[PDB]
Amino acid sequence: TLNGGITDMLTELANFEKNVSQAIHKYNAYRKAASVIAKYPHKIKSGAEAKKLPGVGTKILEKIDEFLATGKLRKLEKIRQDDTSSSINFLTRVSGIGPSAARKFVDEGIKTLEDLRKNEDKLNHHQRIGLKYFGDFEKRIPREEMLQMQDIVLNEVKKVDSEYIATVCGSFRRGAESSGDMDVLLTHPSFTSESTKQPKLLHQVVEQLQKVHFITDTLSKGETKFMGVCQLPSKNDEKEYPHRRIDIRLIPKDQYYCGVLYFTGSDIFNKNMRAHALEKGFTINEYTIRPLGVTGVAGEPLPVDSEKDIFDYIQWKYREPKDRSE
DNA sequence: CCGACAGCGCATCAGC
DNA sequence: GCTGATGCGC
DNA sequence: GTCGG
Ligand SMILES: Cc1cn([C@H]2C[C@H](O)[C@@H](COP(=O)(O)OP(=O)(O)[C@@](F)(Cl)P(=O)(O)O)O2)c(=O)[nH]c1=O
Ligand SMILES: [Mg+2]
Ligand code: NA
Ligand code: NA
Ligand code: NA
Repeated sequence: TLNGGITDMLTELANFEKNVSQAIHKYNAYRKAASVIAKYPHKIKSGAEAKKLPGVGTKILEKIDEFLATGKLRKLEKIRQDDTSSSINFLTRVSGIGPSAARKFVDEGIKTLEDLRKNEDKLNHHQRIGLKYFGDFEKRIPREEMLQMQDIVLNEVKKVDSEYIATVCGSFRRGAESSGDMDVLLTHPSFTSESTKQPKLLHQVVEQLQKVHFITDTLSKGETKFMGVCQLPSKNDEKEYPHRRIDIRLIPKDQYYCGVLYFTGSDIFNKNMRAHALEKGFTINEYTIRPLGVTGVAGEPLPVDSEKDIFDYIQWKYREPKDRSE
């Protein structure tokens, strides 16, 4: 974090535009600028120097000049004093409350943690569980706990059916020393792009993890994506571990490499890589890479035998997961 | 100048 | 109930 | 908010 003050400023601007202004493109522009500045290997000395990077334009360069000269940004100092903006920003920190619900609650006089606590009947199920674990979901997960969680998930999945493969993705797979949640990619030979020979493939795993009291709550659940809450077991007289977010994604087994590329991220890396694919005339999702015809219509899926094959198609040198943390 | 900005699963609601 | 739009979060 | 054409 040679440039942590600047990237913090840009992230706070991004959050303002997303949560308060509901200007999703300004939000993505600011996160793109923070990302490229975060990886720039020199302490930025001027907005001019920063404007040389792709994604920093005239407006952000001027903000950086103000921040360098004074250590702050008047625009943000004013946002911080504004009650409505501060209230809306805070409410979106609850899982399942986004910009729209945050403004609806604030318009109703529901502005603080206790207001939510006293109006639990105005929350949907996701939001209710988000509020329940508000503190826990602020806490990062040390990699050592991620390794215990992996061992549980892998062993419990193996007990349901030895032909499942579970892969922990997200920031853990990129080598991070701490993660915000646990992302699990799941495959089974019964579920391919050709057929689903077995029902309840995801449910079976979730059920086993609930049985052993690892999964404690559900945020949403369908046939291929589970989002919920889990907890490591603690020892006698030991304080309990925080509850943790867990996402499980069941992907057709023959589409594993597109799925593991997607679920490894980062999100910004995925955005960069998918944008580059579009420029090269391909489209990449978590299932396939397909060519784009002269009309923009996605073609037929291309053969994929490794993560590197996806990079080769779009003429990118291969990047290890540890180098995808944008 | 200005069109595009990655891609999608699940929850919820509205219109029928 | 279906279908399509919107919210939210990977 | 930024950028390619
Ligand atoms: C949020 C998001 C995620 N993804 C992919 C890429 C992420 O790496 C993967 C997991 O989503 P997370 O939000 O858990 O991201 P993460 O990289 O694991 C993380 F670093 Cl933000 P954390 O460790 O906090 O979960 O889903 C996207 O493609 N687009 C997205 O908008
Ligand atoms: Mg994650
Ligand atoms: Na630039
Ligand atoms: Na939220
Ligand atoms: Na996640």
